[PDB]
This record gives sequence, C-alpha cells and structure tokens, in this order.
Amino acid sequence: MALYEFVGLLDAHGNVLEVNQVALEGGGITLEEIRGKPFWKARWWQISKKTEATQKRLVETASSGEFVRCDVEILGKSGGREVIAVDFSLLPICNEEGSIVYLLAEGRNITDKK
Amino acid sequence: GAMALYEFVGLLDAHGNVLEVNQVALEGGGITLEEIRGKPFWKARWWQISKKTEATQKRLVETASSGEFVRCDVEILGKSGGREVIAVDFSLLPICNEEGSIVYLLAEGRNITDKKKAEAMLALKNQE
Ligand SMILES: Cc1ccc(C)c(C)c1
Ligand SMILES: Cc1ccc(C)c(C)c1
Repeated sequence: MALYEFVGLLDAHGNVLEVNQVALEGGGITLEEIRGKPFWKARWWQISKKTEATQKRLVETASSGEFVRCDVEILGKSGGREVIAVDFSLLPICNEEGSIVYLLAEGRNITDKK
Repeated sequence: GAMALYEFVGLLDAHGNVLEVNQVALEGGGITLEEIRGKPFWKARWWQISKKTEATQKRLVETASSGEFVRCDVEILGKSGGREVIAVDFSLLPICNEEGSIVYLLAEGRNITDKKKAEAMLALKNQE
C-alpha cells in the first residue's frame, strides 16, 4: 500500500501535535497556527460548518477507539485554494495498557480518479 | 488519562525508515529531515555515540517492528546540534492499522538529564 500523502499526529482529544509538510502546504497552513488546537478547526476541514462538524464527529469516534476510514473533500491543494477528494483515515494509537494516547490522521489523494 | 508531553517525536515505517520528525528533535541533533528521510532511524545522528548505540537502536527498532513495545533510558547526541550528550526516556510504540498489521512506529523521547543530575546531587547530600 502506497505511503500517505498527508499525515498528522493528534492527541487523544484531537488537538494537533505534528503535520507533514505536504499537508501544511496543500491546506496553506503553518504548524504554529494549528498546534494545540482541535484538528477540525484547521483549514483542511473548513469548506463548511458541516464539514467541520463531520470531522469533529470522526475525531471523537477515533478518541473512543473506533478506527475511521472514509472519503472526504478538503481544502487541501495549492495553499488552501483547491478542493481535493481524499481517502481519509484515523488510527487510535494505544499504549500497552490499551489506553488511546494519540491519533494518526492519514490522507491519500483520490481526485485524479475520477 | 494524561502523560508528560514528548519533547522528541518521530514516525517510522514498519522497518524503521524515517518518515517524519519534529523540529525539536532535528535541531537537538543538528540534522535536517531531508538528511535522514527514507533511511533507517538507527543511522540518524542521535544514535551515533558509537557502533554499539547504533547497533542497540537497530535491535529496538526490529523488536518494535514485530509488535513489541520498547522503552528504556539511553543517552543520545541530542543537544547543541548533535554535539552534546543528553539522557532520554525513549519509547517506540508500534502502530497497527485497522487490518492488524504494524504500519508505523512512533519514536518518542523526553529529556531526563536534569532529573538524573538532581538524583545524583541528592544521593551526595545523603552521605553528607
Ligand atoms: C495532517 C493531515 C492528515 C490527514 C488529512 C486529510 C489532512 C487534511 C491533514
Ligand atoms: C524523533 C525522535 C528522534 C530521536 C529520539 C531519541 C526520539 C526519542 C525521537
């Protein structure tokens, strides 16, 4: 399976901790703008109030241990100018005790097709 | 619940090749992501104190790759652009995908040099 295009590390509550350069560039965001704040508040997810609410719901789902995978549109190309379709996933990351300590957000472009 | 925040963090693929590293870890070791991306974590400057520390990180990454959680105190080249040694509480967390395969490893590091040094002053004050 091809490596992600977009990756982000969130805490268990969905706060942004780390994001790769490709995601930062494509949404036109700096890590300092979004670090420590909820992921769904970042520009990728801001097409509308509903895309933000959708993302908030997927994060909360991951926080409680459910793996998420779905197709979503984000402001994710040319510095936040262009919408792309992304195959999106959230992986809860657990410690040995089984506690969710981080979430891993991954994204892979699917716009070229179709 | 809560946990002390990492200071160093990195994402490796299942075989320990470097995918992502935060700015604090890169500047502590004096390296750029581009120097180490796509190559084994154990080759990165942090682990280059000797052939041994290198060899050791390699085995830990292989352990984590098979699904075992790793955690140990170790000294790395992690301050003044990779020139000075610091003690770190080090962990490697295997990350499984929905399908159950290990897809990544998350390397974390908290600097514990201050805590070791205090421990040692106080053990001294204990005899005196
Ligand atoms: C960090 C990150 C991961 C995954 C996605 C879709 C985005 C937009 C950002
Ligand atoms: C990313 C990273 C680099 C170096 C170290 C020691 C740790 C713990 C994490």
